Amino acid sequence: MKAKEIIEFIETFAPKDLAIEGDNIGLQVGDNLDKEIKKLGIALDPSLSVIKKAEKEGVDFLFTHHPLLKDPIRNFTGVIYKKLKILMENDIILYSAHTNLDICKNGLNDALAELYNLENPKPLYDNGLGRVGIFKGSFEEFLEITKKYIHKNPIVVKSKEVDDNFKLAVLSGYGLSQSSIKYVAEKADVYLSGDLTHHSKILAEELGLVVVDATHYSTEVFGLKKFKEFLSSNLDLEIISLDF
Amino acid sequence: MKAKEIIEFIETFAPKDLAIEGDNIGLQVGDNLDKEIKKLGIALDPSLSVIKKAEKEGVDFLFTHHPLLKDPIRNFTGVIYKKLKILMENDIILYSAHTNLDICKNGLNDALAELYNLENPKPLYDNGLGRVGIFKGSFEEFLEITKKYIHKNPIVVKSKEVDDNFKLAVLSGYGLSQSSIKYVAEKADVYLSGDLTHHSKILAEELGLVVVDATHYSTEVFGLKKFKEFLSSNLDLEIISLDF
Amino acid sequence: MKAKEIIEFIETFAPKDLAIEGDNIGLQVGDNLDKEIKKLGIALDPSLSVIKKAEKEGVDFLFTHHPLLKDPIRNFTGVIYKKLKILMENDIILYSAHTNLDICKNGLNDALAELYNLENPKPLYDNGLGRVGIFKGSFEEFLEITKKYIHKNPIVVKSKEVDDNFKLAVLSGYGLSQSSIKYVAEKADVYLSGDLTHHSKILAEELGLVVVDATHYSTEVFGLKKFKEFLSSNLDLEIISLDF
Amino acid sequence: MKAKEIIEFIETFAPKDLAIEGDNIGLQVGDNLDKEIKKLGIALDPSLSVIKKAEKEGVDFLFTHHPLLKDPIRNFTGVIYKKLKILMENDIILYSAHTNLDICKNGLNDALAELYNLENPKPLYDNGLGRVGIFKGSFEEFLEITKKYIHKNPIVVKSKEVDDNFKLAVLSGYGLSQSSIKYVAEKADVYLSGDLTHHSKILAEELGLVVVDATHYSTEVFGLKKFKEFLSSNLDLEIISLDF
Amino acid sequence: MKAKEIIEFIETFAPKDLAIEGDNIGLQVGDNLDKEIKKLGIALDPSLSVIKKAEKEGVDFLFTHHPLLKDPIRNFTGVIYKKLKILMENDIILYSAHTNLDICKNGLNDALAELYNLENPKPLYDNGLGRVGIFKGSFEEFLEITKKYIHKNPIVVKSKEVDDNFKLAVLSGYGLSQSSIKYVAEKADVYLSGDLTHHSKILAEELGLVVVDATHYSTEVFGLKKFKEFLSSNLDLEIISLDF
Amino acid sequence: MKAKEIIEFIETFAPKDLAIEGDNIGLQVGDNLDKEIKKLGIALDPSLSVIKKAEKEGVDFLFTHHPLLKDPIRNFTGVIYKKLKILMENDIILYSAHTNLDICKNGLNDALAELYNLENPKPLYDNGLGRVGIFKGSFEEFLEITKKYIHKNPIVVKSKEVDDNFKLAVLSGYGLSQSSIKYVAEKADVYLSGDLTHHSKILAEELGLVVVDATHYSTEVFGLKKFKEFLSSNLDLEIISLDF
Repeated sequence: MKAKEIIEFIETFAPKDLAIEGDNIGLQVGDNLDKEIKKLGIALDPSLSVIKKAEKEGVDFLFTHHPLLKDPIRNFTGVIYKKLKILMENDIILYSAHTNLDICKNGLNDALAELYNLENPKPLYDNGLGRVGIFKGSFEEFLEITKKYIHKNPIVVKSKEVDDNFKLAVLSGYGLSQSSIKYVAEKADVYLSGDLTHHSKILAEELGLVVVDATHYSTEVFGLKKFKEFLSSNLDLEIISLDF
Repeated sequence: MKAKEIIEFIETFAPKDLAIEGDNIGLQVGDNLDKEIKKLGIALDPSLSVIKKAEKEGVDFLFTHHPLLKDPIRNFTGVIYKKLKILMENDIILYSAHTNLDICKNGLNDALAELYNLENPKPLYDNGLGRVGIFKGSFEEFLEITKKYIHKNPIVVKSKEVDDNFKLAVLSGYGLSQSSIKYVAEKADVYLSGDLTHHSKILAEELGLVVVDATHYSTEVFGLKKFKEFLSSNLDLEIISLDF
Repeated sequence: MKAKEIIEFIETFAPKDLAIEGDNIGLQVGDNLDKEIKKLGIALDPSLSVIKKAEKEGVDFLFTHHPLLKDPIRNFTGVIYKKLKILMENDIILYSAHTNLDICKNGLNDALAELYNLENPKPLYDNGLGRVGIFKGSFEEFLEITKKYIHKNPIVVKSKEVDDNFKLAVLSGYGLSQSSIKYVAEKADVYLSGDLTHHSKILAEELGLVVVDATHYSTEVFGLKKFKEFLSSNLDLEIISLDF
Repeated sequence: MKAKEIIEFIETFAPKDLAIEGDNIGLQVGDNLDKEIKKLGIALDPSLSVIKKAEKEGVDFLFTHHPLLKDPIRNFTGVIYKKLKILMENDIILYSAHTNLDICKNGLNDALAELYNLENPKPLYDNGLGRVGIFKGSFEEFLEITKKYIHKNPIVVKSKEVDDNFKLAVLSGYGLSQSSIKYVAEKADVYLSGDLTHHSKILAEELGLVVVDATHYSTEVFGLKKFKEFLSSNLDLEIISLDF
Repeated sequence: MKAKEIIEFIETFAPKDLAIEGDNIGLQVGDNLDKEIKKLGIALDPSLSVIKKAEKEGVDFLFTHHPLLKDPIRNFTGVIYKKLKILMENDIILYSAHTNLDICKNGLNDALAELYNLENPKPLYDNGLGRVGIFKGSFEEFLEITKKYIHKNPIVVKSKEVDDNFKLAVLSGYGLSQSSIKYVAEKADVYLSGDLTHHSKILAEELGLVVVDATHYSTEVFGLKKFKEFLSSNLDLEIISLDF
Repeated sequence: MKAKEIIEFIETFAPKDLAIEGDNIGLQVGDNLDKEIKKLGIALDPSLSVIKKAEKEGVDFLFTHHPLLKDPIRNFTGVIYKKLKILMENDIILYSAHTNLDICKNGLNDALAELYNLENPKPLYDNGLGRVGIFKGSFEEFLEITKKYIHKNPIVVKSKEVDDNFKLAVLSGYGLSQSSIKYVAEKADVYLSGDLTHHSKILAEELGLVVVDATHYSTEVFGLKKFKEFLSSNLDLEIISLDF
């Protein structure tokens, strides 16, 4: 399989114009997309560890959820230097599907919507992120589900009592900034995401929004793992995981 | 019946303050507002054709939905020369009611809402455009109405199954732009508008918003026809459609 | 009770970061928060009257809902001079909790929501302001409550008939601007707030949104009285109202 | 002789790209450039008076220094309706050379310099406007050369004692701006231009710049006449002034 | 005499509209422009120290060169609280002439350009600040003038030889920022101003501009001193200085 | 010789804070600055050719005048990928002094001022770039000094005839863009720089400035050669040239 083969498959599943404004998705590093690919590695972050592990395990196509750089640079030293050296020396391709993999059909968010069997889900945000629907069940049933498949000990901000069949909002990753709490407060009863700060915790309690912090890692990995199966089940490649 | 009176009647049906920020509504071309109006001509667009047919039919007050120019200019050459030429040579007044007609009670958007008999309809966008409510029927009957009343073969992106009594958003004109689509996907099961783009279609299929494109023309001309009947009913003068 | 204790007590109830962007909340005028406080006066507005009255009453901590200044200055002349001269000459502390008091749990907006016993209420705006939920009753029952507890002769714009159990939006203060109304029109059947312009009236009529103008004063002062009681029930302090 | 060739010729004398930023130079109103021209009028501005006179005289190419519209418009009524009316019914072409004609070799600004017999003259402003140099002579011969050839009675601000052989900056048209004074005060002893607000006057005195206000009309038409003579001489077809 | 006349006098020498863009000139803290004035004070800076001294000396009109605030504020605490409390308890008026006093004839910049008898002294910057002219002498003479009148031990940055009869630029106050140094370097050989940052020194050595740091206090208080006398020689007023 | 010592040397000569706003100077690609340097290579440009010759001729420190990237990037493919690879497999350090090397004492502009022996030469622009001064000589003398040392067959725009002892302006590199041409024409009789656009030609002609285009290669390489010898004189290690 050529590099371009894989990239085409991915991009058909997670088209690039799904990506929110400014998101650095697609080819991060690479000079030849005709190159044949023996091993594909999959990670959350293109960290220095992941890059080294990739080269050690002989990965020649490195796919990561996060991009190598959010903000552009024009000077190459420190960590970024090291990351680039390895990738280029070993001719490893780094390719990224960030928000487009979150937003796409059956993507990271839909995976959470599907997990909780959300009735009539809709996107949560103006930019396509997150899903929101009714959870046909009790709050504790929802809690169990979170504990069983997402993250075993989630911090809960019980801001209000929660009736059966409540509106569940889910966002894979970092979804618990203040602006996001305030926004989702209009649209839901419970908000399942990751990275609750004290300020945001107070805010949630003030507006009556029930937050469950399953952390950014766990919600991402859950979707990413199913993307691995999808990758595995549809491609001949040896595919391994480096972050999970 | 003077021109200013006709203007006052229309401005009473659709007040100018209803217009979205920026819209160029009102007196487009014209100097003598006391001038007695003999034949009123109504068209969707003040194209070079319409402005010629106005000259041919002795139209001396020309109403359009679309304004003459979106963006100002300070040089007069090309088509716009020709347009202003035919208009000032024959002292034909040109007047437009644009998004104010899209937004007012029983305007172009209400026209659509009324046609599908939307249960508890409400404005779709923050600026007052579009309507959204429950369609008390099958997706099928919605299709039937659309075909029967608006456009005979709409392109349809059946992004997922549509259960009976679905939420239908409607927008007359060019409503199928990427920004629109993601926003409407939060609020509706089915979106009826015109002018689907490739990028727009993909967002829709991915987000699960079923989209129905019946062109900017067909969706606008429906409400515009009702507007003509409305003018003919309340105003004693001949009114021709130059455009439908 | 020291100044800084009262402030802590107020800020624990109405956390500052709740405030909307740009809001001038907190300490308005003061130098020694360690000082001792005998008499706390509470007002809507830090008007010249309120400040004049404050001093003659021996109020040494003056709380207001509105900040002393929305827009900053670098010159001290006329009215603002006269206000500061008093506050300073008498070392009277001036401190506001504005939209943070509008937004917090059991704040000015939650008060109204509870007055009307809204069913499953949620915030109205992206920034925490307003509450919206179902009013389990008839429109008439709803007006009688408005008349009894808020303002005896509210102006009503009956743009549409209102069925029982309608969706009711409430916004304490100045919530009846053209942009506000366009927005709430998407989300409510009836909008209860204060201060209607003629354009806002017409716009509400075109969109189908029934507006009840109960004045900005009446909708704010209802909640402040609740806040005053709460303060009285919690502080061993003399608290008087300068404004109501 | 055709329109384009007249234009081709004028752009020869004054290249369009010489013009300052955002200055509206070139074709103002015109349909067709293969139109054989008969009479060519010129004037400073395309006022209504100039434009009626141009039609009256059967002028079919109207050259103006000042362009028709500075800032652009998308509505056509009032004075601009009238102007655009006359030019289009009588197929009259309107062309402008504004700052390019102020700037080019032997432009209106060189004209003031050439006439004033200046020592080693150079551009006065960053954008190519004005000329500055030494006047071999006295103040008095200078006032005289002005009264006789420019404006028979100028207003003099005698900020400073002026000595023979001085720095004389000249600027054709409006150039007594409060900031044009501040700047020209660095770079000359005497400023010669047009239209002195009492503010500009007081400033120039305060800084020691000697200003001589010969109005905008006088100093602009001086150059224009030469351009007129430069025009009639080098081309066959007849050429009148409509403004001087 | 009365406050509003003192102010009318100061604005007779120094128009407020002479001051550069955005400068906070005029009344700083004042309510009663018809207050009879007994004891005028002049200071460079309205520090808390000066303001205390004004109340202790019984000053009832405080004139400073620098404004009380450059940036507008809407809260009042700490230092500004203190300055205001004293200025308002004692009803002391604070008025300021800033760059208007720097720019006027015989202002703070002309003061320097006369100490050094500069020949043909012109404005330095585009905003009217500063004076530049040929110094009819030797660098040595220049520097001895500087040490006697302005400031005794000025830091000199001299990277090359100043000839005789050179371009001297003077700026009262702070004129030794980087970008100004780059700019005076195209226009003078020597540059007398205040406050040299290290980065600025380096820049001056590199570009060949000879810089004399005379402190900002000294280069200002020189011309302030001509003022205090000019003011004393024209008013029946007790006039004392609180900063010199 | 450690890399940091080499760097600290260059920066002593041409300090970093000398560079114009936004100029990407300093370390460009490099991990280890303690690295020992056996062979320094210098070039005008970090072109792909140059980076290859550096690897070929065993260069372990590459100094360039021009930076590797002016505009930031966050994707690594194509040319930039190739440049980066060679520098990072081979651990070659890329470093640059750009406008700081044009602006520093005895930098690239001074070198030209040196070569033409300009009388009391000063910075041309506000940013520190360029040099202007009296050329105590004849024009044909100037031409010969130019043909001999800079570039053999200059392209010359003789717009006006030149007196001996004229003002000469030099700018190492790209300096013949229309905006520059207008500025310089205020300040100089002849302007010597590189890369003359046809639109810049006419502008100079019409403005009456003499322009001598000796390409940007030659004008920069002249002072680059002097800088190279300077390094040699003061430093061990072999210093080769890669562009000249």
